[PDB]
Amino acid sequence: DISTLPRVKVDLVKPPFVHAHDQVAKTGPRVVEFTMTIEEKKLVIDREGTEIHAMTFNGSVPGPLMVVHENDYVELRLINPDTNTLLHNIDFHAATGALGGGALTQVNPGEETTLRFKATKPGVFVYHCAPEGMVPWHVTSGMNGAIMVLPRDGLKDEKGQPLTYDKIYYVGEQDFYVPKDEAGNYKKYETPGEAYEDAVKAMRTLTPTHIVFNGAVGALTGDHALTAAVGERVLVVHSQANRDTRPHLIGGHGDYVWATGKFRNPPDLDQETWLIPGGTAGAAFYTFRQPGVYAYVNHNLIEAFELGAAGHFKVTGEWNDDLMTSVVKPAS
Amino acid sequence: DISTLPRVKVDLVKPPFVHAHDQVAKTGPRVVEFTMTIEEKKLVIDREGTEIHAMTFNGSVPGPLMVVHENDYVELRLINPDTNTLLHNIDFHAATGALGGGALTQVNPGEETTLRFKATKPGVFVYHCAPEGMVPWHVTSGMNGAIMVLPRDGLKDEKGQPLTYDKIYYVGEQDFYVPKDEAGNYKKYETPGEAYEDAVKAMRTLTPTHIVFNGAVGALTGDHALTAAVGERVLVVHSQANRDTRPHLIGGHGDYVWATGKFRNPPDLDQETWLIPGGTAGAAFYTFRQPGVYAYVNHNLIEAFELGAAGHFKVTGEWNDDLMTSVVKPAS
Amino acid sequence: DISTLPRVKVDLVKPPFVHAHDQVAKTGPRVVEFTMTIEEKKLVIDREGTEIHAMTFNGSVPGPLMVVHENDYVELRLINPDTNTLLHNIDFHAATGALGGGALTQVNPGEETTLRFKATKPGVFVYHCAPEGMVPWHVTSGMNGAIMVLPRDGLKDEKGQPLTYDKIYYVGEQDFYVPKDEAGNYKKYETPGEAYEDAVKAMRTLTPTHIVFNGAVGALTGDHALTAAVGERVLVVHSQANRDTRPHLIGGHGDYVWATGKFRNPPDLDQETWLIPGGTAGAAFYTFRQPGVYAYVNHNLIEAFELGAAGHFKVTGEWNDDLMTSVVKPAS
Ligand SMILES: O=N[O-]
Ligand SMILES: O=N[O-]
Ligand SMILES: O=N[O-]
Ligand SMILES: O=N[O-]
Ligand SMILES: O=N[O-]
Ligand SMILES: O=N[O-]
Ligand SMILES: O=N[O-]
Ligand SMILES: O=N[O-]
Ligand SMILES: O=N[O-]
Ligand SMILES: O=N[O-]
Ligand SMILES: O=N[O-]
Ligand SMILES: O=N[O-]
Ligand SMILES: O=N[O-]
Ligand SMILES: O=N[O-]
Ligand SMILES: O=N[O-]
Ligand SMILES: O=N[O-]
Ligand SMILES: O=N[O-]
Ligand SMILES: O=N[O-]
Ligand SMILES: [Cu+2]
Ligand SMILES: [Cu+2]
Ligand SMILES: [Cu+2]
Ligand SMILES: [Cu+2]
Ligand SMILES: [Cu+2]
Ligand SMILES: [Cu+2]
Repeated sequence: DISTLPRVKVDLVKPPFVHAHDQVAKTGPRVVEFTMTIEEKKLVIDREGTEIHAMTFNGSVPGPLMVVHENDYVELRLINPDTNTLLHNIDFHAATGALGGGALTQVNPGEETTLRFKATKPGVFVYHCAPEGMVPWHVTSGMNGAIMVLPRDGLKDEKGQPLTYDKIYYVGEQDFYVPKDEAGNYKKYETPGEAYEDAVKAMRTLTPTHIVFNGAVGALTGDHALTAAVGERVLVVHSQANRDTRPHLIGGHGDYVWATGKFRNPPDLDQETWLIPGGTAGAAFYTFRQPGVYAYVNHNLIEAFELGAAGHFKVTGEWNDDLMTSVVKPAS
Repeated sequence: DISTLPRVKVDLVKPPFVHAHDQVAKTGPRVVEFTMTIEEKKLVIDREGTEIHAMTFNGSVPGPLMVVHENDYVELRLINPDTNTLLHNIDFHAATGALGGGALTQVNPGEETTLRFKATKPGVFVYHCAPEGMVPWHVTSGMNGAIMVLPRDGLKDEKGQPLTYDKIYYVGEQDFYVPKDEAGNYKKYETPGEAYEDAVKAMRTLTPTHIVFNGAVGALTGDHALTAAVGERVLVVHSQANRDTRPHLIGGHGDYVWATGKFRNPPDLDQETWLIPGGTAGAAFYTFRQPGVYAYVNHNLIEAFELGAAGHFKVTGEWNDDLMTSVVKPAS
Repeated sequence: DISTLPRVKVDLVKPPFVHAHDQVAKTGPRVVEFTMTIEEKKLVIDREGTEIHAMTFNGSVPGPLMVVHENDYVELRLINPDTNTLLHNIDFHAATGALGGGALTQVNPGEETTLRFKATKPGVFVYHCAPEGMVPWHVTSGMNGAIMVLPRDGLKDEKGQPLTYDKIYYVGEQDFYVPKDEAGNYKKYETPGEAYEDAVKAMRTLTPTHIVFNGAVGALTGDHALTAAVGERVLVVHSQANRDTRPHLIGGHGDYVWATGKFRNPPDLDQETWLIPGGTAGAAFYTFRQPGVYAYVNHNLIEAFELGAAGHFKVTGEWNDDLMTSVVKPAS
């Protein structure tokens, strides 16, 4: 009887940060209550000032990471305020039935709904909007995020021993398809209905104009670089709701990687790069061994360095000359 | 001595259905006899009426699924009737030697041939036509299918326990490259020789115009939706002879997935989405837990919903409100 | 104390050949000394005579395969002669810290540097140039190779039993983005600075003009086909520094495949085709069972047969009619 279970309300945080949770479950199964408010908003996505009409869960691209344990119930109140213009819904890849919830969550502006589902499978999973007939438009306008369903006893390595992260980050990677005129400049539009056919045309090229982390070129750099210290264990959850990606930590590795995100499987060890298929979340665990700047990229390096799919870590601590050193510095 | 082995003749069926077979082998090794007749034919591939000249095994895109057991011999009579115009052959990825059989099976119109090979490795595998100098044209004109080589003791899970499917379906996914003029409309052609250079040009864009299941937009929908019942165990074999895909069951999972199709490996568990590389067949096993409509898609959602890579399941049975429920239906 | 370790100097060879080494380490950990000299040079990459300005390690595309054992130190002297025009560096995906070495190895023309790193993880790994702000241009101009870090006790199968190769080859796969004018012909350029914006434009299409093995269409064919004999065990290391590939041996298999290249993981068995993500090296082990010609391809068959990603093996020995035979040769 679900009404006999504890309820716990989660207050979500903006990516790449993750709401507080416990890796090993400290209670029995719970109904974990989340609320998200859909926001259609203008977003500047590149250094040139390109502005799109984004479609967001909770004001961010990606939407926030939700965290529960296996066999918890996820109860989401989804709000579509009347200041939005479009119908929206939500599909959880973690859920079973009704198109992941999408068939049960269609909300016009001015409406809300509450969905509950049992998180029966452990892993990281995509969630995304999926309105019938408009699915890729919403997804590729930023309307996607992820949920992590932890095993009740936390993560385990390939031998069944615990893996405990000290920090966790959520990198959502977004492919945008900003319509281009025949000279190659972006078009912007006066209403969503006026934009729809050229959005479809742009999407049908299968060639993103932008591929970004955390909603914009450079979002995970500078004052918003990811951080760690030498010796810290970091889990990086990475999602891509629509298109393949190949994450890579420049100067590091994925020590343990669930490339397709499902924790009942043993992780892949010692990865340089891994393939997260479109429509999937993956997770990589790494223990930092060197300080300095790292780049975290999609290792299609055109996608990374020309289209935007690159962020930074700033890592503090002691340099290990045994692992790496300049024997003779660059010189004539 | 192969002549001392039983022979069994298989009568193939049209995808997505699969000819009758036994998961666990009920006999010793056999020579399993198949016949396929090549058919070049016009096919309408989309709702707009776009018509291509398809190149088929047995009249369908994809060609039919062949099913044998490990260490059976596959003996294929391949017929190229004189009503066709082109040379064709067949390459089995399941086979060893002679370019998978392609070097031994070149048939002009009016010819036939019989190839035998030993199915030494268990898995699902692509087969496709591959005429020297014309390989991607034939493949991307629909001339590909798959073969399943079951272990003699049937499928097993990651722990070595049996997995027994109640139903099996074969989804062949086809990328087409219909030539476009500079305004973007399709060109159609008066002979295959007149079409060849612009087919090559279209292919070299690496951008399909259409990506379809079972040969056309919407083929696996409506009266031709896939079906199941709650509690049934379903294996979905999925092939892509030329280009990566990322299957996903909307509202479900791959409970056990051989993403690259080879049954000696343990399956991946609990997948949301999986990557089947171009040139591969994969297989996913799922036990349905909820009734209703599901979409089965390539989770590049542009490829699915704009280019055609989407089908449906219609599932009968009882709804489980513990797994999912609408707590508060959409309302103001 | 690293100065107490043996030093061994390796003399590299041109791909697809691999410098001599021992699978099982015959000594304790060593400092393995390599020297590479950067060469910017014109290269003809296709049958039409298309000429690019390649950026190479040691004069080849790909750069040579380096081979060490786990817990050896790699000490690379990297030389940028004053006959080159650009700044270069090197990033080893095998290494930890300083962007894989790139932050420590920036050499102007007329400079050299020596980097040392500890090869702490076994596998095959990409290395590539990565000058800040110019990364994909250098990589997609050919400035990438691979390093193999063998386990000290050599390779093992999924059950922990030895796998010993008789031959090894290194196939580097290169995506080139030769700029095209609006009629589709290649542009060539008078200086690298004059080429840079249109290189970026070409790259941003995400559509290679050429995808080649060993630096050119047809490089691994004819007198330069790969060779083997029936019964020989062959390891094929395959890298792609920038873009996904899907290798396939036509007429064979990957008997044991590390698709993402990391030897602590059990290999995948019996693969037809496997996905090597951009930014990764993979390795496939096969024992030849039939003589004749094989094609080794990227199984996007457009990429293989139209864009260049195809090579050949020529295999000597006895034909096995039990594995495959023509029962009835093509005839009316
Ligand atoms: O609790 N069974 O999903
Ligand atoms: O933080 N416990 O390993
Ligand atoms: O928004 N960070 O640069
Ligand atoms: O190419 N990735 O969907
Ligand atoms: O080494 N990362 O491009
Ligand atoms: O989902 N396996 O990483
Ligand atoms: O029966 N040996 O392939
Ligand atoms: O249908 N036997 O599990
Ligand atoms: O052909 N089924 O819609
Ligand atoms: O992008 N798949 O071949
Ligand atoms: O949840 N499938 O788009
Ligand atoms: O082929 N392994 O799924
Ligand atoms: O030797 N420790 O990397
Ligand atoms: O060559 N030893 O298996
Ligand atoms: O360079 N071999 O054809
Ligand atoms: O599509 N591969 O980067
Ligand atoms: O069978 N290889 O195209
Ligand atoms: O890296 N595992 O092949
Ligand atoms: Cu929406
Ligand atoms: Cu989805
Ligand atoms: Cu054909
Ligand atoms: Cu093939
Ligand atoms: Cu360089
Ligand atoms: Cu790199």
